[PDB]
Amino acid sequence: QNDGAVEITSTTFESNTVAKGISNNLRIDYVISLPDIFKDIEPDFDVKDGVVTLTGYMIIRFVGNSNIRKGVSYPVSIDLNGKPSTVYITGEEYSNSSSGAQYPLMYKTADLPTAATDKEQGREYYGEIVDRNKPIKYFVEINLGDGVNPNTRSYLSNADFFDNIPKGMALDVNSICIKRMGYYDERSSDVTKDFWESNRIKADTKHLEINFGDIRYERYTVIYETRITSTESGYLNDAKLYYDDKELPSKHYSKLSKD
Repeated sequence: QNDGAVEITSTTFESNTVAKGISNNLRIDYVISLPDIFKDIEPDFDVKDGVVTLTGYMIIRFVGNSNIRKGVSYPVSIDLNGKPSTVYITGEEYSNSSSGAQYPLMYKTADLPTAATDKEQGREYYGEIVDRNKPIKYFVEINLGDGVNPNTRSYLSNADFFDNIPKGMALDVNSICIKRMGYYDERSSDVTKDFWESNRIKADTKHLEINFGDIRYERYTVIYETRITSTESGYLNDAKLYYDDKELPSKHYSKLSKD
């Protein structure tokens, strides 16, 4: 396949199988019709109902759809100055819920270095706050799964996050920042303005409450900042996700250094 300037040498997939929620890509070493089993298509550029107009190469990233069938091949055509050239990817299906719910549904971490403190049986880790006047940035990753396969995520009905901020700390309510990643989505997307505007965030200096509703295999991150108001021995931040008649805590202890 050669038009003149451009000689398409090869056309190869990352995996020659494709499945529901799984990252893949076409790679075209030198208009391209993708079928209805390819959601979330993205590398001039174009995406037009699964049709993509444009010694190097070109990677078109896609993700498999709900309507894939195990064993069935599906065409991707590659039309350059007429002369159309078709290759095939075979559908696959994994029983996703048959993987027993092992991945934690919430972590609460911080933008601090770690020190240890030896205890009667174990070391407690903690965030060392070196500078009392600079703020402490907490992150909270709700429904991560493994962090690459979105089928490792859950369905959480009536999800309602709730953090009591530690005594001697004060939440900057303006610092609150909710990122969202849908099942099919590629990157996080700042949905903070959407959540304030739809009456989901109730937050004073001592409290946080986000009402996510039905988390539908959706990874939410929650970044907020805090400031030291009063000296304490430590600062045990207590996050709590309430989902479908359950409660789940995450905890981040942090202490000031010797100064």
